Amino acid sequence: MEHVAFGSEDIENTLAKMDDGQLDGLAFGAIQLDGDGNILQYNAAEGDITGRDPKQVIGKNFFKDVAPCTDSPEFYGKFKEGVASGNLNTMFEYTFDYQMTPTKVKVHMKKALSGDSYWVFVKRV
Repeated sequence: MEHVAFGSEDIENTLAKMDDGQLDGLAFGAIQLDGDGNILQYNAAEGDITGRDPKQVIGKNFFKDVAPCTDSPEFYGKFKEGVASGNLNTMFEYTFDYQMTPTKVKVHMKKALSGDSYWVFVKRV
């Protein structure tokens, strides 16, 4: 297991070193998005949480295709405000409920160290 705590203030630095294999080692869900919301990486843990196969969702749009739950002012609206501003660091609870058992999660979105990408980190609550 890669030893990184959900919500760590320097998480973006830590994760900058990780390849997709090392990301699968994390104790929580992790998704990397571009500024348009397309999925760049998606880890083994998120898959546990949501049922989705990671390999298959890479390249799809998270807000339009993969995760309609999140197309709302409360989730997407926060994301897009962050991309436009060039800063984002927010943490909230949410329920995922598209084609799955409604599952309550804590979400943390943060801008990545890298140019124009963003992290969504997810854990059960």
